[PDB]
Amino acid sequence: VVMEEIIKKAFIESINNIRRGDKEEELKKIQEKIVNAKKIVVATNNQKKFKVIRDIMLRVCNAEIKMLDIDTRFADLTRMPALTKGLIALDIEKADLYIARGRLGAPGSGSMLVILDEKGRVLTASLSPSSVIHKEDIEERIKKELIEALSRIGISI
Amino acid sequence: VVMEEIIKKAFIESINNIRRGDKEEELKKIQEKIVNAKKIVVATNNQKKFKVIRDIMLRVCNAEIKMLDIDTRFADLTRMPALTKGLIALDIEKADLYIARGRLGAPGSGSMLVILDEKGRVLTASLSPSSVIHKEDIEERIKKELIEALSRIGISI
Amino acid sequence: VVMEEIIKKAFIESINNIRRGDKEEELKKIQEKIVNAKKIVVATNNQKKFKVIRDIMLRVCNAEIKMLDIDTRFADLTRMPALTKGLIALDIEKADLYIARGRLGAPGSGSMLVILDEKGRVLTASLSPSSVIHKEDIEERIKKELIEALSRIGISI
Amino acid sequence: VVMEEIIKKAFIESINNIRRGDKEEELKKIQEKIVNAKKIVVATNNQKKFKVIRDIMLRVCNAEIKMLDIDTRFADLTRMPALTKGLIALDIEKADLYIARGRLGAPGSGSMLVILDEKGRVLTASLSPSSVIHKEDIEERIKKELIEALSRIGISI
Repeated sequence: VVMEEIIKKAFIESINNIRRGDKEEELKKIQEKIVNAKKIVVATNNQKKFKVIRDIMLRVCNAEIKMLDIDTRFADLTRMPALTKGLIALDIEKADLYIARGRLGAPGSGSMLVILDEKGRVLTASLSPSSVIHKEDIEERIKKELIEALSRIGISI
Repeated sequence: VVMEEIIKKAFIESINNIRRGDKEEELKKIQEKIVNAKKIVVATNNQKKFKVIRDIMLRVCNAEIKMLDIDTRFADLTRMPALTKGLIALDIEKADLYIARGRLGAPGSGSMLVILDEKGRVLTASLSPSSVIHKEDIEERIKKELIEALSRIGISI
Repeated sequence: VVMEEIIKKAFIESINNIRRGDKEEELKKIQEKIVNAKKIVVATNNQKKFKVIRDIMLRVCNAEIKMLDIDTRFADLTRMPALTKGLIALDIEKADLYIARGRLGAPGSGSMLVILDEKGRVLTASLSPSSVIHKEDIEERIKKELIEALSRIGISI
Repeated sequence: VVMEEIIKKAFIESINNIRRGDKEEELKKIQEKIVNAKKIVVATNNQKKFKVIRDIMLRVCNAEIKMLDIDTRFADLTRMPALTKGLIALDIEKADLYIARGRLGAPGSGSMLVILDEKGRVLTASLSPSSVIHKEDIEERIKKELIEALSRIGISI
C-alpha cells in the first residue's frame, strides 16, 4: 500500500499512546521503496565513493544511478552535512532514492551515510567513527556503511 | 580554543575547498565538552532507559544528570524524532549536554541515540536496528548505543 | 523546465557567485505549482480555519482540497511548529500542495502560514503578530495571511 | 522566569491541551532578550546590509553589534537559507542575539529576516516579496523588514 498510509497509522498510534516499536509492514515498505526504485541519485562528487555505492545498489535494485553534478562541500557549513547533501540532491534531481554521505554533525562528529525517499524521509542510515580516532580505506568504509544501512532495515547484500 | 572558533576554521576549510576530513583539535573539543560536562539532561520519560544512560555517563563525567519532566512521544510525529526530543530538552532545560534516544527517521528506520551540546550541535550519535529485524533486551541495546556513541569519538567507558 | 532544473541553476549561481536575487522563471514556477495543483492538503483540524483556506484556494485552482485527519497541536513542541505541521501533512497525505498554519518559532513569536510543494519545499509564507500584540478575528487573520502569501509571489485571487 | 522555564510551561500547555495562543509573559521575555542583548551578530559580509541592521538595532538596544567573518551565500543551497545563515553564525560566534537575512525557502519565495537567541530559537521574523514582484532599494527593504520583525513582538523604533 502507499507509504503515506503506513506512516499515518504510526502517527495515530503515537498520538493515542499505544506505539510499541516499528511494525512489519513499515519495514517491508522501506524495503520495497529501495528495491523497486528506478532512479537513484548519490549526493557526492567524488567518483570513487560513487562507484562503491553504485556497484552495491546495482545488486539490490534495477535503477538508473546518478552522481551529483554540483559541489556539495558547502553542506559542511550546516549542522548536519549528510542530510543537507541529501536534501540538496532532492531539490535539483527527480528521483526515487537519494543516498548521501558526509559529516554527521559538528566538526569532529565523524561521518553519516543516509538514505532518503522521494519526499526526503529518512529510511535508514549508518555512521562511522572519526578518521582521527580510526582511519580506514574509504572504499571499505563506505562498503561497510552501505551494508549496515541496508541490513538494519532487512536488506542483505 | 572555544568551540565557535574551531568550527569557524573548519567552515573556512570547506569554503576554500581544502577541507580534508575532521581535525584532531575538533575531536578534543568534543571530548572536552562531554568529559567536562557538569549538567546532563536525558530526553526520555522511561526510567529504565534513564537509569542505563545515567550509570554509563557517570563513568565519564562528574555531572548532575536529569531526566525530562515531559512526554516526548509526540516527537514521533516529526521527520527525525530522536533529534526532536533533544531539541525539546534543549528548549526547556539549561544543561551542558543533552542525550536523546528515539526513532531515527521514518517508522521502521530503527532507533537513534544522540548527544547535543548547549547550542544543540550534534556531537555524536549511534544507531540500532528495529527490534523487528533484530530483537534485543532494551537495557543492553541502550548501553551499547551509548558506548558506541562515546567510543566512536574516542571516549572510553 | 522542471522545478529540479530551475533550482539547480539557482544553486549553481550561488556556488559560483553569479547569483543576484531570484529570477523571473523561478517565480513563474512557484505560481504554476499553486495554480495547476490538483490535490491540496490543509494541515489542520479546525474546520473554521479550513473553510477560509479552502474557499480562497478554490478561487485560484480547481483542486481537491482536504483537511488533516489528525491533531497537529503536538507540532507546538518543535522549534518551528507551522513548518512541522506542513511536514506532518506531507508525510501522511499524497498531494500537490501543502498549506500549514501555526506558531512561527518560540512561544510569543506569533503565527506563520506556509505553503509547501510535494517535496516539502517552502514556496511562500506569511506571518501575523501574536494576538497579544494585536488581536484580530481568526478568520480574517487567516484570510489575510493566505492572500499575502499568494500575493507576494504574484498571485491575486 | 528564565526562557527555558517559560517554554516548559508553554510546552505543558500544548501537551495537555490548555494552550490558547501566546501569553503576555512570553512576549515580555522576547522583548527582554532583544532589548537587553549585549552582543549581536549579523550573519552577513555585506557592509551595506550590516550598516542598516546595525543602525536600526542601536535605537532599541545598547549592544555590541558585529558582522560575520565568512561568506554565508552558500546557505542558499539549503531549503531555508535565512535560517541556515542564522545557524552558521550561531555555530561560529558567541552572542546573545543573531540576526540573519536571506531567502525564505525555494528560489522565488522572496526574503526572510529572522532573529535567533543564543540557543537558536526563532524569536521573530519578517518577509519580503521577491524583488521580481516589487522592486525596492535594498536598504529600505531591510530596514522595513527589521522594523516589521521588531514591532510584531512589541518593540517600537
